[PDB]
Amino acid sequence: DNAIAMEAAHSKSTEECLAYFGVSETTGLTPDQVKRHLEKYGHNELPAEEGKSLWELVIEQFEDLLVRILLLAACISFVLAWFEEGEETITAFVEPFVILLILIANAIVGVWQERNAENAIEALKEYEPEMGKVYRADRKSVQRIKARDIVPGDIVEVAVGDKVPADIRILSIKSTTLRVDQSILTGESVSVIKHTEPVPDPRAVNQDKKNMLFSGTNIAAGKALGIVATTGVSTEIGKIRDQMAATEQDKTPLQQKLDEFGEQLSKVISLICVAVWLINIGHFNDPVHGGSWIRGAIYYFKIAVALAVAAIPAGLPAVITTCLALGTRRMAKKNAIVRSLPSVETLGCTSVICSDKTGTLTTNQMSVCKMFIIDKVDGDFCSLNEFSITGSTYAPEGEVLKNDKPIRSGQFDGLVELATICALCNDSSLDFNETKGVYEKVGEATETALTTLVEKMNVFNTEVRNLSKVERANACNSVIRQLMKKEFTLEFSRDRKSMSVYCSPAKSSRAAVGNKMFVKGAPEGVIDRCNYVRVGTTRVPMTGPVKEKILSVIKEWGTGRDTLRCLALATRDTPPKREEMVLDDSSRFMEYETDLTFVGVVGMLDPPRKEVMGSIQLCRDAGIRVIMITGDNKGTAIAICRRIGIFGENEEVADRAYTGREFDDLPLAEQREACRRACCFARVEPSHKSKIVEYLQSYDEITAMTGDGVNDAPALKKAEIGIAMGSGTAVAKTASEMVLADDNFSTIVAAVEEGRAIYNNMKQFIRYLISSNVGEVVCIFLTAALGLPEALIPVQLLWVNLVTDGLPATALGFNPPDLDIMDRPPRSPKEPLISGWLFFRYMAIGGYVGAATVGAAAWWFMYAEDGPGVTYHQLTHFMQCTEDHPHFEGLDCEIFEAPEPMTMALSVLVTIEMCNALNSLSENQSLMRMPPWVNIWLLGSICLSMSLHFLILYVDPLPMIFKLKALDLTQWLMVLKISLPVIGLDEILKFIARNYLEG
Ligand SMILES: C/C=C(/C)C(=O)O[C@H]1C(C)=C2[C@H]([C@@H]1OC(=O)CCCCCCC)[C@@](C)(OC(C)=O)C[C@H](OC(=O)CCC)[C@@]1(O)[C@H]2OC(=O)[C@@]1(C)O
Ligand code: NA
Repeated sequence: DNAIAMEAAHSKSTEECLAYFGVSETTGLTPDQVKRHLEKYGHNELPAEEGKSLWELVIEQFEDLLVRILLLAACISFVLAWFEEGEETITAFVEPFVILLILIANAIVGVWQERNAENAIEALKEYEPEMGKVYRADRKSVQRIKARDIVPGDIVEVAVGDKVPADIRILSIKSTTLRVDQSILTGESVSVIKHTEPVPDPRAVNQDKKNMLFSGTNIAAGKALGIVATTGVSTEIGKIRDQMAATEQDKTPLQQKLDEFGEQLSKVISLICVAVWLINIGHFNDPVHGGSWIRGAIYYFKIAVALAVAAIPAGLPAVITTCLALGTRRMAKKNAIVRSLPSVETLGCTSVICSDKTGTLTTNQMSVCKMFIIDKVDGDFCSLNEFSITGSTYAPEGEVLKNDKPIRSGQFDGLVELATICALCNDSSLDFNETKGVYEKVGEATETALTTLVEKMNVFNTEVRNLSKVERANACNSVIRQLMKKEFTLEFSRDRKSMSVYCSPAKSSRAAVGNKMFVKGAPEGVIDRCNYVRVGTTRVPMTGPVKEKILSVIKEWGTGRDTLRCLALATRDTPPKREEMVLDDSSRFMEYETDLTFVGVVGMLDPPRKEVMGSIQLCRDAGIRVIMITGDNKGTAIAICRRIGIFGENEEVADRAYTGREFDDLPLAEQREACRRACCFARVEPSHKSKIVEYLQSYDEITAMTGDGVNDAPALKKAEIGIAMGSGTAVAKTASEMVLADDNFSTIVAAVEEGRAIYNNMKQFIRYLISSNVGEVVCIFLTAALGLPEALIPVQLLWVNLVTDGLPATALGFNPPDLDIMDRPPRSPKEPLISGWLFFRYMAIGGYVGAATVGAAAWWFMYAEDGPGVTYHQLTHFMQCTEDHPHFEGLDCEIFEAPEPMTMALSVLVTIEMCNALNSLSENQSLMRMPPWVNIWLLGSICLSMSLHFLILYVDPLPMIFKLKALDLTQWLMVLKISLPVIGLDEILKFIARNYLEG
């Protein structure tokens, strides 16, 4: 290793650290070393975010392909609105202003999101304090400077309440003990004890670096001196920041398809422009003299703008946002806080969920269920006294049972010592809450279950029914505390997996014989140090058959259908002398906890959630793999998976469950192979959550991942759906896409089902709005191919694509979900929205729509009483009316600009899209099977859309702008004559889809 700054500062001794930087602990760094170390390693801060300027942000709103076409069409419309002959400019610059206003309003929204968006990398800067206390050679006393000026090798001073400015190797602990709140890294807020002795492993995890102060953590209690190892992005919190900055998050499948849509849509538009130019090649055979090339050119640029406006679903991005935000409020009531709108689709395509066990799959409400001591040992004969405890709460309510029979715990000398261990070898307590009315825990959940246990046992038969409620919490515990005097506690450490307390009797003023040590820890580790076995009050040497009997029961309790976490309890009858014990060396604690005497074993249960059982079953029906990540041993982790439904009760899982150690010993090839079949990970290393995601993403799995600490932030950001707990850190939240407000696993599944039901409705109105843009383009191409006057103008099309079609599309987001949502495998991300026979249907609808609108306008020019007796051959040559009058003699040439034919065309387009919205209630189901009144919102929206159509037909300022006129009752019949059968057309195509394609 040859990167930068102090490498394995935790494995180096305090002398090797001071000699590395060449800095004295009493004086500190010289002002020359401050300049030198600041120039080499830089300042102690996370790098600033890229100040995306407002101008750069506005330009980003005009980088999409479709908004470029509208901008270009806005320019042509702006030019055409200038170079024109007339005096009516109240309806000239209207069209370009609307296109611009939509573009401006569109750019406004994009900025409104970026101003209100906050990345998780900037949330990490919440854990870096402003000031820091250092000792340098230019002064005597301690001086507080800005934390960004602290350099590696500095002699820093921290105390309780301070926030650790940098990664600090502890030199000297001035106070009695040092407790640090490393809650921002992991999830446990339990303060850990630090020391000054080196940790012999260079590649030890942060949990074992018991001589380090991590940048961002809080000093819980004490005061210490230390030397700065790393600063900036080299800290443990800074190494996480670099992993998050380097993580790239892809666009959602819908976003990738929309970007794909604009690509091909842009190609088709130009191709249509080519085709229109190819149809009117015959103008080359027309004489140069005669005709208006100035008027022939405006016509081609006029239909160009109309072609662009007819193609772009300008209302679609608003309906998606409306549908998403309304669905997000809906998920909020189901405890699913969705932080990113587009994630709702991604949540529906979820195929693999990786959830932590504790707090999510389980309730984190510990409770001691079973316990056993030694009944007697007579050579090879060996018997145990197994008991059972009732009450799943922390409340001291319940009794101890032996063979389903209530027993008095005070009648078993082994259970007396069992309770003494649990009450004294414990740093937690109880507290009866008067606001809530329940018994709450004070400390860890494991040690509190032991506190509840000694209250239920009551080995001394203390009068507890006479005491009050608040005094009932710590009744039997206090009785045991008055007996033995806790001298000191040997803290827990993962190396020996046990803790102990040194106790001396109360009445003992002039004595040195009588001390005891009470050890509590993991069964395998503690039993191996036991050379004796307590039986009631006596003691016998620990043999082989007896020791196997103990482990076998611990195996049955942890692997069986009980799924219990077992803790061995032992006592050191002859503890080492008080003076021969060094309390600063945590490496000699396992030494002090030797030559023990086995007492008994308690078995506690972390019960799974009452809804996890069936939620796992839905994922099986929905084709969603569930993976458990826990800290239980592999045997218990597998047993818990069998309990909640992940594993079958009797299926082979030798290749479907791995520990952190097992996973690392696998090569990268068998690692990626292990992730496609595993559903259980125990004792997971910190870097393994991201590795599991990458391997899952290599099989194109849409992966959800759970976390709550900054340690989980790189994995949350990398996963498609990062899922943070409402009780987690704010960094884990900002790094996640969804927050579980109740930390319940079942909320994940409920949000996936909701995410599926929203997209199925999203498919409809996406396919509905685009189907309208299809038929509109056909109408523009027909009126361009045939040489007809414009049937629809861009002003009208925008009203249709934003208002007239926007209300039904939004109502299509409220379509009732199917009954087999979670009975189908997850949707393929590559699955296109329109293809195959559905492609042909909208191909036929669009051809029909484009003909119906072009025909309705041409119908008024010809076969209408209100209209002229114009024929087909002159309607196509209408631009020659003003010049070649004898060829088209009859009426005014201004009649080819009448509003009546455009209104007929517009009213037809509106009526069809109202009918076509009903056809969008179901993809292939008929309206006879699924009636239109299935969606009341759709019917109401259609009523509103028509009422807004008559609005722009009568309210005098409006029909002048949109160039419309009120239709006669007869002309409205012709609208329905040509609009209504669009239902029969699509209904036939549905029948075909149901009887000759479903196989
Ligand atoms: C809106 C107007 C139409 C003309 C258009 O340009 O859309 C096309 C195109 C972009 C696709 C097509 C359209 O293609 C045509 O309709 C062929 C036009 C030829 C007519 C000339 C004959 C004289 C969609 C619209 O066709 C119809 C038939 O439904 C379907 C689908 O669209 C979707 O699934 C929507 C995805 C947001 C897309 O194939 C899509 O391209 C792919 O990327 C997808 C996946 O988008
Ligand atoms: Na993420």
